[PDB]
This record gives sequence, C-alpha cells and structure tokens, in this order.
Amino acid sequence: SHMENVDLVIDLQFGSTGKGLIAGYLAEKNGYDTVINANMPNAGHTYINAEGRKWMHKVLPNGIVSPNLKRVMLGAGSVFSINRLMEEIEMSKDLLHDKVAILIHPMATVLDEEAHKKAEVGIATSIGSTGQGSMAAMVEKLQRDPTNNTIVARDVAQYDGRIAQYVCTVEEWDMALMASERILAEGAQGFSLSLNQEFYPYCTSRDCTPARFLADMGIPLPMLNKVIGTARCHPIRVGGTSGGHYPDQEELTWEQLGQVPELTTVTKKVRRVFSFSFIQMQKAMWTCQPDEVFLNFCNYLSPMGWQDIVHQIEVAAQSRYCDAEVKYLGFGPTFNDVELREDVM
Ligand SMILES: Nc1ncnc2c1ncn2[C@@H]1O[C@H](COP(=O)(O)OP(=O)(O)CP(=O)(O)O)[C@@H](O)[C@H]1O
Ligand SMILES: Nc1nc2c(ncn2[C@H]2C[C@H](O)[C@@H](COP(=O)(O)O)O2)c(=O)[nH]1
Ligand SMILES: N[C@@H](CC(=O)O)C(=O)O
Repeated sequence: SHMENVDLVIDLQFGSTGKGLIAGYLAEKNGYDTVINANMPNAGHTYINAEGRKWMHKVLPNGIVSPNLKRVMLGAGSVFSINRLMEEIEMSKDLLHDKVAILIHPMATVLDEEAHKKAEVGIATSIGSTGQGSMAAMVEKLQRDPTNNTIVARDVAQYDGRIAQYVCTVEEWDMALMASERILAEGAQGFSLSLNQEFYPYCTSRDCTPARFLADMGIPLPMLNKVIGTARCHPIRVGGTSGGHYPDQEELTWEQLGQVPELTTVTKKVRRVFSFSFIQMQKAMWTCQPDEVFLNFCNYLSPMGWQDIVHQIEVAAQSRYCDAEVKYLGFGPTFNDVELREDVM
C-alpha cells in the first residue's frame, strides 16, 4: 500500500553533471531492485566503480550495478539502438543474470541509426545537436502511421528477435513497477536543455524535468519518494552554436579553469563551459524541486569555491520553496570520489 519508493535523478543545469556517476553510486549504496530510465541516444552516461570498472551506457540504466538488481526497465520515452543495447547487455551479462528481468516498454522507440541520424545532420550544426537521431526517432513514433511496424519496440520485436524477450506489455510494465521494492529512476540530459525552458530552439526534444521523466518512464506520481538533483560547479553545454546562457553567467575556457578540455567522446567536440549560474539554480530548483543535491566537478574548484556553490545551491533552493540539501559532492569520475557533503564541510 506504501508507494513512495522512486528516487529520481535529475540534472539541474545543461547536462553532463555526472548523473551516470550518482546513478551507479546510489545503486550500490541503496541496493534498488528496480532501475528505470527513458534515455535517448544523445545521452551517454558513465559510471566507474571503486575497482575501476567503467560503464558507458546510452541505453541501460547505470544503476544495473545495484547489488539487489531484479528489474531493468527501459521507459516508453526511450530511443535506443538495438545493436548498442545488445553490447551493453553483453558487457554487463554478469550483472544481468537469469534472475534479472530486462523490460523494454512496448512503446520504447527503436533508433533507425542511418535515417534518424541523417535527419539530424542540420541541427547538429545549427543548434549544436548531438545529431544522434533522438528527435527524428521520436517524430517517427509521433507520426502514428499504422503501416509503420519499424518504430516501436512492440512492432520491432515481431521481426527482430533480439528484443522480443525484453519487450513487455503495458500491464507487465505497471506490474513490474508495482512489484518493485525500491526504484532508481534515471533522468537524462539537463533542466536548461528542456524543450520548454527559455533557450528554444537551442534545446532538446523534450522537457528534462521530474514530471516529464516520470511520464516518460510511466511512473505514477505517488511513487516518487525523492528527487536527486545534479549540478556541476561550472555548467557546460556541448560545442558549437549550442545556445545561450543565463544573465549571471559567462562562458569560460578550459584553459581558464586549468582543466583538460572536456569533449563528447565520439565526435571529440570540445564542451562549452560556463561559470555557475544562481539564476539557473533558482529556475531548476523551482521546477525540479530536488530533495537532495549531488554537486559534482568540485575537483575543478578550491574548497572555498565549491563550499560557496553548496551554500548558493541551498539558498537558491530555499528561495524557490525547495528544501534541497546538497548531500553528495563529486571530486572525480569514480565511486571513490563521491563524498557525503557532511564529511568534507
Ligand atoms: N567530478 C568529475 N570529475 C571529472 N570527470 C568527471 C566527474 N564526474 C563525471 N566525470 C566524467 O565526465 C563525464 C560526465 O558525464 P556523465 O556521462 O556521467 O554525465 P551525465 O550522466 O550527466 C550526461 P547527460 O547530460 O547525457 O545526461 C563522464 O565522462 C564522466 O566520466
Ligand atoms: N550534455 C548533454 N547535452 C545534451 C544532451 N541531450 C541533449 N543535449 C543538448 C545538446 C544540444 O545543445 C541540444 C540539442 O541536442 P539533441 O537533443 O541531440 O537534439 O541539447 C545530453 O544528454 N547531454
Ligand atoms: N557525449 C557523450 C556520448 C558520446 O559521445 O558517446 C559522452 O561524452 O560520453
């Protein structure tokens, strides 16, 4: 009868805050039986455990590292490459054992790598889109053409056997959520990337908010226990003409931060980096309303600098009626680098 059991990870900036790290960290600490996401191919999530084992996932939740893993769920809002999904499953087959059920929502979108990426070539330069086919795939799903049996996982399962064992029904989806003890819902992208945030058209193809991530994962609202918001000390955007920033922030350089230029690994496009925006935090806090915050890339600043950003985040939260507590701090890309805030300050 108790229902609040979903911990939803949401980005509070323009993405790449290390949601992949907090997902894997929380999965290992909290031992969720169900890990769920609604990812699109624009988002790649990296987790590195204490032993140095690395997971770079575009389809599978990073939370599959949970010691009590029972269910892996790919939301209806998912846009995925079956090839990639196959590699990710194979890569973690030790974790995705016989007693682990992988559930692909019947309406999850199958990425047509050639056609969908080709359709995004223009926005790949114009809005600095990742051009991974995410929206092109989503639009093909929205066409709702009864003659198109190649876009949703339910229809693709009938000719592509690779996903037939994973593709479930809507009732199976709802029951898997019902039967779950503790859920880790993994949000992707970033609050300010939301289609309905102010940087349109320099945004993604959906809102990157708790309400949209819960919707895209088919999670009933009473299931939400807590929202874990993620933030970087210096927010980033992808390279190119990727959009504007907030009035209280400035575009910095990697040389200015004294850091190794961050880039999207496949294309090697250098990420745009910005100073921390309090306005962004207020905007994110207002909509996202996190209960807990993970402040990452603290290793880019002095103790004074990131300690200041912690207090900023907490006051930006209080100002927008949000009781968010910076509970976790990131000092590197691995599990060992996630510190409890109360231990370092
Ligand atoms: N504190 C830290 N210091 C240095 N590198 C870090 C770090 N935290 C994460 N990283 C690395 O930087 C990148 C952070 O991206 P990750 O893929 O985890 O972010 P994310 O899950 O938020 C991406 P998305 O915006 O697509 O949702 C990865 O390459 C990760 O290994
Ligand atoms: N860091 C990051 N940027 C993303 C992600 N998804 C979308 N974006 C950004 C890149 C572009 O500036 C913009 C549009 O990209 P796309 O959603 O691929 O069309 O959103 C993501 O998961 N991570
Ligand atoms: N941009 C994501 C995904 C990728 O490039 O493969 C990353 O930096 O990991």
